[PDB]
Amino acid sequence: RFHSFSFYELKNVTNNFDERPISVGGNKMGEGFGVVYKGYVNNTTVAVKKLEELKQQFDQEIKVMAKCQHENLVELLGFSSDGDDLCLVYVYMPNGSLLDRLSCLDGTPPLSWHMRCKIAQGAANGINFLHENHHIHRDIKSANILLDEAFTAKISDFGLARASTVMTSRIVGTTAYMAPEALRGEITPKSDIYSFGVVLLEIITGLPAVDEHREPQLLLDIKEEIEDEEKTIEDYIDKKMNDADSTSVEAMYSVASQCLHEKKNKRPDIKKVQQLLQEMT
Ligand SMILES: CNC(=O)c1cnc(Nc2ccc3ncsc3c2)cc1N[C@H](CO)Cc1ccccc1
Repeated sequence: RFHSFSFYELKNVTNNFDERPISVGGNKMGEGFGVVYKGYVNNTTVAVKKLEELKQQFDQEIKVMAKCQHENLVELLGFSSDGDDLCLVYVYMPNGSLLDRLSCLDGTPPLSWHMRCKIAQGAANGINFLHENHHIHRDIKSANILLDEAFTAKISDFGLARASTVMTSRIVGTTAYMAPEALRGEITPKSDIYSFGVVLLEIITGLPAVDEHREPQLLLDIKEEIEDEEKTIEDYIDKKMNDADSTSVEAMYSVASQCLHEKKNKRPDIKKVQQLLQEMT
């Protein structure tokens, strides 16, 4: 299903894996462990990720991507087996990550509430496809929600994904986004819902999940500040938008709040998350 790319072709298309940043006219876009490069395969802009348990994540990415094709999931175009390093070739996402756009990285305009709602719905549609096809992402975060030309949400990074409550040694994921049970080693699609709840807070507030120079350092702690009636979600709403109405903001917050139940069985399933997000608009 995928194009097997030659290592010489990938070296050629990335200007010999030019490590200089894009900003400076280089090909390095980021750093997923390995470096992500901008490439041109004929007239097509691509993203080339040049990478023991790394070969496991490489195989898992191809395996999951072969089985999963959806409007709200990134597309793997091919890979490279021959040559010095393992490479993964993806479709270029012109608007990068939701994290980058929420942070207005490189002077991009803030996302409107209207775009944020479409992104929240799209990401939820992508998680629903994964859960319907018995996959647990395990690393749902704003950096893993990529954005195309129409700002369509595309879930990325399937290297840590697991088939679907089992427990494991070797706990993986991003702490600021992880459910309590996932931090304990449990493998459940219910952990993906918790991480999506944190993403919804990042969407409402424009705040990153973790900031060492902030009080509270962790975004999920704002839920407790709001719950303990110290503050309201209105005091946290991203100020970089002109179209956020109180009713739809509270509706998104109620969905995030439900996602963020510390008790995995009290959290809604992705299908309930989709329904509540569609009712919101
Ligand atoms: C302005 N546009 C971009 O910067 C951009 C364009 N296409 C991308 N494609 C793509 C699609 C699936 C995928 N799966 C794994 S890496 C990967 C890449 C990613 C992009 N940004 C991303 C986020 O900043 C770079 C990136 C940096 C560090 C780690 C991983 C990715």
